[PDB]
Amino acid sequence: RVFRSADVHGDSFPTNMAVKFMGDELSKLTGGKDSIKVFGNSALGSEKDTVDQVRIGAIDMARVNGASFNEIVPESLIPSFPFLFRDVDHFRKAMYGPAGQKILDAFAAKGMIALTFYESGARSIYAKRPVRTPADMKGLKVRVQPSDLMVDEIRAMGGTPTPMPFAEVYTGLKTGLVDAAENNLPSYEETKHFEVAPDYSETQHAMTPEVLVFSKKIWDTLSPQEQAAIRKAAADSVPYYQKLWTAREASAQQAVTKGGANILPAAQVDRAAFVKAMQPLWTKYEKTPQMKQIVDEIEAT
Ligand SMILES: O=C(O)[C@H]1O[C@@H](O)[C@H](O)[C@@H](O)[C@@H]1O
Ligand SMILES: [Mg+2]
Repeated sequence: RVFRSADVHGDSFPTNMAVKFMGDELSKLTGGKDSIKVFGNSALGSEKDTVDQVRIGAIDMARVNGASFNEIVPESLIPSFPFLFRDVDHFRKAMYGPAGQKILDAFAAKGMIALTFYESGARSIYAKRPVRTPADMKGLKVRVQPSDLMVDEIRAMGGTPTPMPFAEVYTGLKTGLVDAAENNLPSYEETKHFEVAPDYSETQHAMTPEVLVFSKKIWDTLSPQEQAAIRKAAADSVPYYQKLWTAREASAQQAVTKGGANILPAAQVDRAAFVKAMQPLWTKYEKTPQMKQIVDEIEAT
C-alpha cells in the first residue's frame, strides 16, 4: 500500500528526501506492493499530533525529532541530554550501535516501531543578541519544543522557556511573542528564523536525533518479509540522508551568513558556564537502571 508519513519540514529538506528515497527502495524490495508518501510542512499536524496519530494507526509513519517522545518513551530523553555527545562522530558511532538500538527497542511498548535515527546536528540558541554565557540568556523568551527536558534545559541556561509547535515559531519571532529559539543551522535557515533572530550562538547544547517511527498497529499486520523490507529500506536511507545533511549544514551556514546572520563560533561561547548549569539534568531524568546503562554505553563509545 501507500504508507502515509508526516514531516514538519518542506519537500526538499533532507529528512523528507530521505524518507522519499526509502519509499522508492521499499517499492522495489516488495515487488511494488509498498511505497511511501511524505506529507511535509506540518500538513498532518504538529509533531505531537502526528505522533499520537501514528500510535493509533491513523497515519502509518512519522519522521519526528526525538524531543517529541520525551514524555512517552523515557529512553528518548537520553540522546537529548545536554553535552552527552562529544561531536558528530561520537553521535554516529553510539546511535548506530547497540546503545542506539536499545533506545529504538523501547518504542515498541508505546505502539511504535522506531526504524532508524537520523542525525540532526547540534542545537544552538538564536536570538536578537549574542549569547556567550547564562547571564546573556536572562530575560529571553525562548521557544522550546513541548518536552519537560527541553523546558528544563533552557531554564538552566538562564532563559524563560515557552513551548510551541515548530510551524508557529517564525510568526512568534516576527511579532515578538518570543525573541529566541534553538535549533541546527539547516532548520534556522529553512524556516527563515535567521531573518528575525540574526544572532546564532553556538551553544551546541543538544544533539537530539530524528527518529523515524512506524505505527505498530499497522506493523503487526505485516509479514516478517514485509517488515524486513521496510527495515532494510530505512537502514539504507541513512547514508543517503547523511550526504544530504552534511551538505546542508554547510550550505545553510553560508546562506544565513549571506542573509545577514551572525554566527558566534562555539569556541567563543562559554561552554564552561553552560556545562556547569545544565549537567544535573542527566541525574534528574535517569528514571531507571536501564537508562543509566544506556547513558554509560554511549559514554563508553
Ligand atoms: O524544533 C523543532 O520543533 C524541530 O527541530 C528540528 O531540528 C527537527 O528536525 C524537527 O523535526 C523539529 O520539529
Ligand atoms: Mg553513568
